[PDB]
Amino acid sequence: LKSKIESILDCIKNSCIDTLYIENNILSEIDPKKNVVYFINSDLFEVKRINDKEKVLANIYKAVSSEGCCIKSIITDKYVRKSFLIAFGGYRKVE
RNA sequence: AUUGAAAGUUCAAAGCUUAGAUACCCUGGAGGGAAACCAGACUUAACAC
Repeated sequence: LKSKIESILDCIKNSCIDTLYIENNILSEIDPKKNVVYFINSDLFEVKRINDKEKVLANIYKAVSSEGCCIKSIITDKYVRKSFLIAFGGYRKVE
């Protein structure tokens, strides 16, 4: 599956269509400090077999919660932890 | 120094009378209130350890 996903991802990246319509001068490069856009990174595509969907969904909280006992066991110092989630877990209410 | 001299074409007189800018005549024909748009984003805090 990871191979199939990298296949489709690469296909559109270089092999497929081309820069044909990106050469049109209607696009507009983003301002770096006033804009935020997202894009796919081919490297970050972990795949694991499930065997149980409900428990997986319930463990996502262990993954993404600052006090979840999976990121606690993968990251310490807690600060980067907050940082990590704040940079990768959407908005959070820090004050 | 004459086929001359003298002699007001003058007077009275309403461009008036009758007479409908009227008759017939569709603001109508054609024309998409549409086009675009995620009911979504995210967990945090406390103390115990």
